[PDB]
Amino acid sequence: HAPPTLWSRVTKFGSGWGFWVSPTVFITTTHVVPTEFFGEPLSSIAIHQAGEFTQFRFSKKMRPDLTGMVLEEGCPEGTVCSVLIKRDSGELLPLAVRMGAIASMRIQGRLVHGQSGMLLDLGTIPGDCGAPYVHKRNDWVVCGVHAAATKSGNTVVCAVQA
Ligand SMILES: *[C@@H](O)[C@@H]1CCC(=O)NCCCn2cc(nn2)C[C@H](NC(=O)OCc2ccccc2)C(=O)N[C@@H](CC(C)C)C(=O)N1
Repeated sequence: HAPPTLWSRVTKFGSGWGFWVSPTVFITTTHVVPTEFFGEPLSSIAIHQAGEFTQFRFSKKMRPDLTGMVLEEGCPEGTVCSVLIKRDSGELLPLAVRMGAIASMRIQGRLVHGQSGMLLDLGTIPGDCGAPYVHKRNDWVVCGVHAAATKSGNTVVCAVQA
């Protein structure tokens, strides 16, 4: 069960969402970033982007209220994560996912350093991109941000860091 403080890391961002990993670190899917971030000129931030995974490091502490959590490069295969989806209506929609393997993918012409998974009635929509994939290890670990799903809904992909 994900607690409110965890949910509160999920933040409306561009055409999708992002996740406050720590008071200074925000992660999201590259193709939702618009073309200032939370009232910071672009020169303020350490932006690292690769494979549809964007990470922002801010200068000032943007979410002092959070404890920093562990950002892993994906998760061990087979693992079950929760996808912490917020809808524009405010509904919280935690989706459980059995994580397949990490792999380079080409999805609608973009290179995704991603990890696939199977759902476990509900599925992802456009607008859900950037929502975090998480599991608890006395910790909560974030291993990905939502990037794609198949025309169906069975399989979803999250972009992972390198
Ligand atoms: C967030 O910006 C979206 C997430 C949309 C989602 O999760 N479900 C929407 C269901 C409708 N739908 C759109 C597509 N598929 N279904 C387009 C595309 N999917 C696809 O090409 O097949 C999946 C796949 C997986 C592995 C290998 C080949 C193909 C898709 O999801 N595109 C992304 C954007 C890309 C990554 C630039 C997308 O729409 N994300």
